[PDB]
Amino acid sequence: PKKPKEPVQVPKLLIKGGVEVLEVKTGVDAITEVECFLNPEMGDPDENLRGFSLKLSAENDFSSDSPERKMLPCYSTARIPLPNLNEDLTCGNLLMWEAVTVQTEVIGITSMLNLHAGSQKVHEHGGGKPIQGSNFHFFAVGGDPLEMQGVLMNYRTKYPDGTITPKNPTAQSQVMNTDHKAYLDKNNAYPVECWVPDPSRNENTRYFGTFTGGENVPPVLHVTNTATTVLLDEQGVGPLCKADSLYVSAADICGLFTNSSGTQQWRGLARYFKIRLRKRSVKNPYPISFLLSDLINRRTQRVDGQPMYGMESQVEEVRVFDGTERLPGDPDMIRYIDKQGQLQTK
Amino acid sequence: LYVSAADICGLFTNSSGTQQWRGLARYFKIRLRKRSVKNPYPISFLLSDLIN
Repeated sequence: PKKPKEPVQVPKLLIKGGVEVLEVKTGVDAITEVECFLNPEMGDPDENLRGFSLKLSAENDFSSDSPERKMLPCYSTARIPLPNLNEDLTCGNLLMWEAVTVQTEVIGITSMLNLHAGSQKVHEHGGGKPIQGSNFHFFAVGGDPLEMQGVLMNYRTKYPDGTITPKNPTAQSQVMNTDHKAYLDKNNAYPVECWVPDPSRNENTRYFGTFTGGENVPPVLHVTNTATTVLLDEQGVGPLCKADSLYVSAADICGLFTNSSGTQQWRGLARYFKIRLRKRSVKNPYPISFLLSDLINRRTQRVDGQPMYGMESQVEEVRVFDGTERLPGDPDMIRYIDKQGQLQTK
Repeated sequence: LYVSAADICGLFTNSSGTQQWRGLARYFKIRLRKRSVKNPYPISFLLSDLIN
């Protein structure tokens, strides 16, 4: 009996399991894979009807429009801790966790086929109406929280107080405005109709999203566990994790669902992720005089002196003697440095 | 150096029968010395705390 052909080398599994697996001492070329889902927070009108919105307000004033908090979709957010790379690099190099490859896939797509779920009757003796209308899908992977832009419409609407809205809207806020920024740090309070990602600031995340508005369009879903969405930039780095944290934020609205009396309401589903990780060799950016800067300022007493910084200074004149030279036939001269060279006026 | 101790040494008894607890002091003696180790936290981990 001849021996078989010798097999093909693959990367070696070392530990599978729960969340307590990340605490393993590995070598340098370690790679991990983290499978995680997020809940959709569509509003939850009671405890019994999880994952929906409440019945919609049909027509209010353009001025006295006052919704309630139980009927707004919101962005779902979460934070994954990571363990330290407590390592031994020379000349101030560090090691931080990079998130190379994402792969998203919507969970629960065939719940919408259930037509006998209390819809309004579509014709004489027919079945139930499926979910159709404006869909929305949005997810984001990065080492920093999703810094997002303020945009709303109809600024004269009075939000309820469970939500976080842009502060002090004007008529100018309905287009690109600067003074309506916020971070994303609180689940089920950031409404979908009031925030979009800021294209200016996020050097560290990657957001993907698409939108289709309509009275009645079919929601198209697409499920495949061989798709692979790449997260590299032009230079070759993904999201770095500055602090040991990994911020994943996502939100999904599938469409409009009609109840038994004929009221449209919203529908959300969950979302799956699979972030692959790796160790990058980065360098230190900040100066050496930083640790001490804070260490002294949390031990020495606070002094309420007579001030010496800013437009209320009481220093008259400062001089910096450095090096030597010949006698200047004028002692009342003034010498300084303009932008790069040594200049001297009268 | 965290030194902690607890001593309960029986039951003193009163005159009308009401018992109550009693304990006493505890001496200690420690013979310290100077032990070598290796640095557990290099300044990298010391640096990451400020960002956090």
